[PDB]
Amino acid sequence: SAPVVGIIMGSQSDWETMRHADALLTELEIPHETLIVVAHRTPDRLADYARTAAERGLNVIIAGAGGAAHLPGMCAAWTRLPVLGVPVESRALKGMDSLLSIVQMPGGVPVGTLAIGASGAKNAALLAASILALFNPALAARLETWRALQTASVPNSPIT
Amino acid sequence: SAPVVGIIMGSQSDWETMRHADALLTELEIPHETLIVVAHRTPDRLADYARTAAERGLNVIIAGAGGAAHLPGMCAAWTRLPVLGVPVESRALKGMDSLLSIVQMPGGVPVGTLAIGASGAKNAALLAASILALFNPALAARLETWRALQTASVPNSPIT
Amino acid sequence: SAPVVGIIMGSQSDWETMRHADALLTELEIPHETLIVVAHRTPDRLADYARTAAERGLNVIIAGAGGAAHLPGMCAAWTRLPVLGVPVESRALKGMDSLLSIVQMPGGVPVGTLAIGASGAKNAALLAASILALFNPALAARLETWRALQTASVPNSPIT
Amino acid sequence: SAPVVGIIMGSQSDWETMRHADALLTELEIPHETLIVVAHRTPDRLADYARTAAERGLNVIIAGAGGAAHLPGMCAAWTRLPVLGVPVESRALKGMDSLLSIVQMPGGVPVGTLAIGASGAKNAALLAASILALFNPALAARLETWRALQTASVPNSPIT
Amino acid sequence: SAPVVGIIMGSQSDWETMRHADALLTELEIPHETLIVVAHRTPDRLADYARTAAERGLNVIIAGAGGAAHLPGMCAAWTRLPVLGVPVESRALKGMDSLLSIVQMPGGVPVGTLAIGASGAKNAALLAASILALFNPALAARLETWRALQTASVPNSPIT
Amino acid sequence: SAPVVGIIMGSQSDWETMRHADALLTELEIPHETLIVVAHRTPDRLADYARTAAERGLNVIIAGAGGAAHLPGMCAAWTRLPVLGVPVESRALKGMDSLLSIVQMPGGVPVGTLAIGASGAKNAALLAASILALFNPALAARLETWRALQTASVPNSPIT
Amino acid sequence: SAPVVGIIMGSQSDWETMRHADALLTELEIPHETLIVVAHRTPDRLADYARTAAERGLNVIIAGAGGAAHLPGMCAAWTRLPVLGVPVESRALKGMDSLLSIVQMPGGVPVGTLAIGASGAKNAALLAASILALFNPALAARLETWRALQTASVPNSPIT
Amino acid sequence: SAPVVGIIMGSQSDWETMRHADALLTELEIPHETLIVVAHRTPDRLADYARTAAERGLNVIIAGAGGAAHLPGMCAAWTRLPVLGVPVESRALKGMDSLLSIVQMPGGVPVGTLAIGASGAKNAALLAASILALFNPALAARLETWRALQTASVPNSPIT
Repeated sequence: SAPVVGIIMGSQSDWETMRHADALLTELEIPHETLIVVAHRTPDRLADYARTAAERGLNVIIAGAGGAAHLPGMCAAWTRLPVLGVPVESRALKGMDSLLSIVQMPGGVPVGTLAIGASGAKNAALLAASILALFNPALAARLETWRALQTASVPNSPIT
Repeated sequence: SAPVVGIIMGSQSDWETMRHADALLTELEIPHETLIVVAHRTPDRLADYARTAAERGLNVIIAGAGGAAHLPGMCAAWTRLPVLGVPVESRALKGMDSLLSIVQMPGGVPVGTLAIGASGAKNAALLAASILALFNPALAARLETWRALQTASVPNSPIT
Repeated sequence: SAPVVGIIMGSQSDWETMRHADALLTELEIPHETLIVVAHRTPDRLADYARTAAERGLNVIIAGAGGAAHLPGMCAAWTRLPVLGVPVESRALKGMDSLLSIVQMPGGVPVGTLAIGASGAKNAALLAASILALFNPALAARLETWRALQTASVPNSPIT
Repeated sequence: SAPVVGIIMGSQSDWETMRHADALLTELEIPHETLIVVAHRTPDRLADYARTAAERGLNVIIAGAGGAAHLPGMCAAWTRLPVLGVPVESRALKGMDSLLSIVQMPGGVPVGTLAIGASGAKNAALLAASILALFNPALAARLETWRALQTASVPNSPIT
Repeated sequence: SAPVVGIIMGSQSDWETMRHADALLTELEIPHETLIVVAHRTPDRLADYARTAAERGLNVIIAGAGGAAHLPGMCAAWTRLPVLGVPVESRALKGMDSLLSIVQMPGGVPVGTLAIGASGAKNAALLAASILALFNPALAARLETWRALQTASVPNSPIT
Repeated sequence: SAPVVGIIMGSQSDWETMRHADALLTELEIPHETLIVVAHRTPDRLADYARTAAERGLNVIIAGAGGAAHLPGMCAAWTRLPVLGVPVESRALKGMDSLLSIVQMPGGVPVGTLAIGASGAKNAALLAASILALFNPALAARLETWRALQTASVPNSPIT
Repeated sequence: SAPVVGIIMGSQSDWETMRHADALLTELEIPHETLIVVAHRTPDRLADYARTAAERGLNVIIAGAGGAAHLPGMCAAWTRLPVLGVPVESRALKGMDSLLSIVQMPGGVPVGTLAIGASGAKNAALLAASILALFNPALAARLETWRALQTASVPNSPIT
Repeated sequence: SAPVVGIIMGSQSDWETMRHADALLTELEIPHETLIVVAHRTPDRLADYARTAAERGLNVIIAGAGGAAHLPGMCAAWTRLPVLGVPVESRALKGMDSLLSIVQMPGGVPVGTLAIGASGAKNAALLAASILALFNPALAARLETWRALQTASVPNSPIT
């Protein structure tokens, strides 16, 4: 089935983080595509990917990158689709450079930013699902079930 | 008509920031409500607001707060709707506390976070618009126009 | 004997830190309970725990969490008991996100915050003990003995 | 009547911040004393103040200081009473130095730390009140009223 | 004569900073152009500007932006010319976001980064001059004079 | 052949980082020299190296250091050549001290600064190459080929 | 009489800060000289100043600078005298750049660093006085008096 | 021979860092003592140590501690001797809490602060030596020899 979410990332090394977004979309049965798009090495590829995303049937883009992380913001510059950004943890600055380079978008072009690292990747997929659930009743029911199960599955006390 | 976005904020002082979200939704003719909901001072108000949001017809919640900013995250805890978080600039730490307390959500409950301050409030409204545009064609066209005008209106050189 | 301190934490992974609070309360013979309460996954459980704490006979709540650490602050929103917060060390940001999301409570709802990590957990228990000692003479004597022994046990010079 | 909370601060300049603690204790009719005690300039005054606090009838000490802020921690070193620390906003580093030098106490000697600035001073007083309320029923009722009024007085919408 | 340095910036507000680069190039009689090019609002303008810079006779590009500052890096992505980046001071984070989003470029696409603010803009122009001086002897002599005057003009004592 | 780029560093421990600059210059067939120059232990050596660099035929200096990293800035004080600075990652502060001590040059004496660590060293060499390419056609062709190959070599999707 | 402390600073703007060192030395009747010496603009002046300081009869150098602050460290590189460093508050980063670039000296060449700003300038002068007092009995007595007056003059309560 | 420098530290775990100060003093034949003094556990021991240091013949105190590092500052409060502070690296915050709690002394009571960790400990000993060398000619000659050897021992190029 045709992808409705695009997961894009700046490097193979980003996959260790972005795979959590991929896994969650699959769990919720959301058709998606997963690609490498390098903002600084393939900027024309980025422009083409972002500007054709809507006509290709994508509804949400999840973009992950680290360091001077320009991929999510430049994607949002070229699409009117919602773009969600995942700061990938960097070696020296522990993803603080990733976080600030993604979340601090000047007014006019948004990127909905999630936590540094694997939690952020999981949550980008969940946020994408909650967006799609607004106009996809079957997915909305699956998501409600997922959230309810998460709540019900919490233990009462730690293993001491 | 009935609101489809809720803008909520933790204090009157936050309005100086969140008014930019309100103005943008109004510009795009997106029906919305603008309220004060305080995580720490009105926690039952918050629970009720978030848990009933979907049944009231809300599709997106935009939540702004500063300092130890818990309003967006606790809102997300009680709703399946997408929650967008605006870190309000705090006096001492300039919204770095706001930013980290909003963006660093554990996996399982997302908050799509925007920039510290007025830019973030404006972008939360634009991100909400891009979400709604996925299933509202008239709005999608108005958002296209908005983004086109933003792009086209940029001068070629500074006034010196 | 009935608990007079509640130790609550956001995850099993928090136990590695919060166990130091548990150990210290036991050492000083302070009856307590130890539970997992997840702010974002079980927000109604949190509300019920906090709002019934006083009537259940609890006098102090020690709450530990990491990342976007909302558990201590939201607990304090629902109880008039003193709430002590322990920032649990996070992977990327080394507990700085934990610290700011706990200590920077806006005026009106306090959380008495301790150091990041195991030291903070130990000190939360000690601070709880010093609070209870104000109206429990036997505990006050045990605590005085404990502090005096700590002082007397310091070596004069390092092992060189 | 005899003071049961001591508010101490490192300079006249700190009074701009610590006056918020003083005002809150007065509002709740908690007898207190408000003094200047300087860790670095009057260290013997500090030692004497802290070591005699309990025998003078003090139950809680609230201590505020900025920069390399040692006043709360050294106070805690000489008393078994709970010590609450208020990081005062410093000129250059905006109280981040104040915050880390107060909150990061080694295990064995706690300081319950509140937010940087006026919010922290107000919350230190409220935290002191919640501690005293555990064994003072009339005060507990006044604190209940205070918190109820704070909750109830929050408007539903901002003034625009 | 035809410009050999391009000064580009993300907004009219950035001109307050980038005017210092413009003034320095003018002082050294280096032909240049001064333009607004916005990474997020005019991304096609940016691509065209950078990709044609060399064929238009530009030798160095100086790019200034604030916040999630992507302009220098994306410029460097589309040109083989040296790109110098000026972090503009942002309101909340004082250009720390600007700095990290510019300097932390992944290996393969450089941006030579200067200090936050006016100093960085002036130094980007001086660095551009030092680059051009390598193959322009008249300019090299004017730059020698400029640096000599800067050194010689320093007073021996402050005015008190 | 005579060196046209000087790579200098503050310690043998810096070589682990600076070797990436050396490797890249060699790959692009740029003659260079590689030396240790310690700002604080051999300050006269530094002065002599920098002030004679131009007459010795050097065109660019790449300087790497960590901690209180003064080598690049003091080199630039004594030469009119472009100086590029590489912040070497430090143990405690992860190169943040290195970065700020290099990039924050006051106006009047520039250092073109690259990313913390190995990426910065690689990019300093690439930036040096792009500078030399402005007046060396054979190198300009080699660099264009290098950048084109880098772009062409990017995979389309991650190894999943 | 002949100066025994040198106060040096990187600009006229630094005088707003370093005047506090000058005032303190004057108060204690310590002969001193107050000069502008710029690490980056007058590096030969710096070398000459530091290398001849001891033979000129100087015993301590107090050096203040902001930003990438290299003046104290390079001074220490050329003298065996104790060098005390004052981080001047910078516009964007509030002297955090100043602080790290001064305090993080590699082993082998020390700079005794004081607080950011006016407090640091005053304390550098006091630290210089405490050094000189070790072998100057009249000064030691005046310093005793100074510290005694500082301690004694602290009021017991704030003016409200 | 009677000690003229006191090395004090807050814990046995600090010895791993402070041993570098001890080693350097011994190398330069400076008689010294090495002790554990815990600011928060043995505050009276601290007061007695500091206030009797001068009469005991100490000339310089080197104090190391981590976290909320109050030992150097409280030592300086009780002595007129120069106090040098070594920030010991902490687990979570990498010695940034140590650094700020030591260097940011308010005006009136100085601590000459060295780098975080082993470099700072070595440099505290060297700074102490340079202070003592002002009135001890034999030590001054040993120190000059030491600095000259350090300069002469620097290699010309890295091992490649």
